Amino acid sequence: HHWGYGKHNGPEHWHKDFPIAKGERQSPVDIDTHTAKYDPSLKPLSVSYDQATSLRILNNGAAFNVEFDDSQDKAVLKGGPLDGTYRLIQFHFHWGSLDGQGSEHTVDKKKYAAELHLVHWNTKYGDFGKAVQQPDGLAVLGIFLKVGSAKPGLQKVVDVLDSIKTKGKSADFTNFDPRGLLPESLDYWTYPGSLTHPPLLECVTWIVLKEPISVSSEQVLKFRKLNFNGEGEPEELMVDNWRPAQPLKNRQIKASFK
Ligand SMILES: [Zn+2]
Repeated sequence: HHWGYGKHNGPEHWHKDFPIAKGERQSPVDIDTHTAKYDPSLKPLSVSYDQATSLRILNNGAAFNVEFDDSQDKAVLKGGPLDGTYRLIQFHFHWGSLDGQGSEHTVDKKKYAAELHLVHWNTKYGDFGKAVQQPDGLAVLGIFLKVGSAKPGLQKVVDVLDSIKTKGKSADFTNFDPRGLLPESLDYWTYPGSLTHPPLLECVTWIVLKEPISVSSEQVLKFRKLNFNGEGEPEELMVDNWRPAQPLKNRQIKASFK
């Protein structure tokens, strides 16, 4: 049937419906810290989220998305390896059934408990739909989550998950500040890649932060209570919604730090 993260419709099956799954710039990838090249020409990232306007949180059957108003340059990302302004449209997470797995990207083969993806689109293309059809259409900021101390700024998200337990459910989610999810340092790695879930388009400039944020065992546990299924259908817990690392092929990972 349609794609998912199960035994019969998982990542290993995606190529049948989406041939690009075996493409030349697929994500995620393993970041080998010793092979990454320090690039002195990489500018610091510029994250301007002070005017961000969150609108809703939704369970789309693959994860839960926090959507923002992207009709104006309210929350933008620029600098780094980017040319132009990229507007934040939504953020979501990828997590595992156990604390030892869950992230999509890995660092020297190390897996994290979860991975946060803040998705931005290049304003020169007018809208998200047009942007995904361009090689420099999207900029995704990836942040690793490790289990340890609780992250205060994440609790607002955790507490509303009960309201969107099943696929298709959404809830008003206003005044959420994404700055509360950022680590102290903005040092990063960057490489050209793709969406990590269908349609797997190769339109993403990945920016993966080196510093993970810590979340409590209790906070991640609540993520694991969500359902892939819709209301009224057999319960399938939403866990392990991550794609395994793909071949780097002819690509180089650059680092903003040495
Ligand atoms: Zn993602």
